[PDB]
Amino acid sequence: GPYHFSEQVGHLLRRAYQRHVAIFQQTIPDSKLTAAQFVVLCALRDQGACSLVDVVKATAIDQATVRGVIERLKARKLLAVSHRRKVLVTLTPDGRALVEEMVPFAEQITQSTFGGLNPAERVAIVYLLRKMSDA
Amino acid sequence: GPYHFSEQVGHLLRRAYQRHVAIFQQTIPDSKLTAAQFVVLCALRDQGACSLVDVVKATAIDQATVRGVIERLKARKLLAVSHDPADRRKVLVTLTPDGRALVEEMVPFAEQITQSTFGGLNPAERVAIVYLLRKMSDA
Repeated sequence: GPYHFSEQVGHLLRRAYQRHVAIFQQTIPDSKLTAAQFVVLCALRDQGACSLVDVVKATAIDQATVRGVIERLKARKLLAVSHRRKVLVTLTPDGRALVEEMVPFAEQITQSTFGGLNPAERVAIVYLLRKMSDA
Repeated sequence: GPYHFSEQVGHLLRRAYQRHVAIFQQTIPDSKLTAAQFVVLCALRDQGACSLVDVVKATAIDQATVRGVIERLKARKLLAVSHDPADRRKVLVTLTPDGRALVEEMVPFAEQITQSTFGGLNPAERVAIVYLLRKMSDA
């Protein structure tokens, strides 16, 4: 009859996300990188120099988090920032090196994330998530 | 093809979960209440007295997020803290009557949120994704 939160799609997205992030933490050597940091670095590797809303657009991460992430990555010298109200952001060579070094592990993470799902299941979930985030 | 972070299943989960939380925030009347807060409250409604790990188990929300939720809900007097009758040392959280009312008040909206989140998925697609997400989250 009533509400069961555990069987609701919204909750089941959180678990699946959360599970993905935990897998990412186990799999990435020595908490070198958070998942958000990795995503921002990838966006920069693929796209090139970006504004802040470029990075938000690219990564689907809220602006306040991205600002934080860029600051931490600036500190670690993995990216560069430059002006005069608007800023650019660009990979440093260590930046790109770290990304390249982690991309073999990120592949691992994907398989793990898909879990028990069989190949038809894998296609189906990706189809459904695409169809969900789009519309 | 090479690795693009955006095509991969981790990102689509991220995007779809962002969409859900935006939907949650837009439609929930009580603007102080977070998706995590709400879920914890539903778990106490369904389970009665719970330890911190009970809530982590019931919800699969991480322990840091849970303590934070509990602390926030303690402040608004929506849950009470007691001692475990088994262990005078170990602590229990329990809905207050106010907590129970608010859960009941939000149920319609939660249901709407679910509907919005499914968006334009057809009745079979709604079943398929709930199933695949559970299968994914097990093992």
